[PDB]
Amino acid sequence: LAEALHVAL
Ligand SMILES: [Co+2]
Repeated sequence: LAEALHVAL
């Protein structure tokens, strides 16, 4: 979750 959102952003 954390990576997914950090890379989306
Ligand atoms: Co974080």
